[PDB]
Amino acid sequence: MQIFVKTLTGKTITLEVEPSDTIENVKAKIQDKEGIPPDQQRLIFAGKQLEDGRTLSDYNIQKESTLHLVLRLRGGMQIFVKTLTGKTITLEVEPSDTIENVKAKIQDKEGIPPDQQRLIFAGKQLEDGRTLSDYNIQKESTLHLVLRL
Ligand SMILES: [Cl-]
Ligand SMILES: [Zn+2]
Ligand SMILES: [Zn+2]
Ligand SMILES: [Zn+2]
Ligand SMILES: [Zn+2]
Repeated sequence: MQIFVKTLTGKTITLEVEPSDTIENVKAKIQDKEGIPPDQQRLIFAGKQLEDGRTLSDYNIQKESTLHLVLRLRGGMQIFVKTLTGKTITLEVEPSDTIENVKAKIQDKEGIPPDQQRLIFAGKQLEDGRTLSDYNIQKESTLHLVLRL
């Protein structure tokens, strides 16, 4: 019995499996071939994220089925703030946070009063009271901090 895995490079690997092989077992096989650890794997079949403890047969995964591998990451929503002198601050934020909130977080880390902070995103200077969501600031976006002293 063989199934196919569409890997993270774009390629497709073949795995020799058995109907009762768990998803956990499949993740091990992938880690052997692609060298990515099971904790990092999310396996998608026919629109369904697959569960570690269940078997191929529980999911009716038949010969020649194609599993899609997706990278799995873990961490609170973060953004970066670059300084005049190239230090990068990492911040834990939420989509609803206002720029006011973000300035309070900068004061927390670096001790700069909010009223001395100017924050820029995609060349655009941000206004407090508007949220990160309004500006389309996503996880791992980068803000630039400028100071009115
Ligand atoms: Cl086997
Ligand atoms: Zn066996
Ligand atoms: Zn917040
Ligand atoms: Zn302000
Ligand atoms: Zn990322």
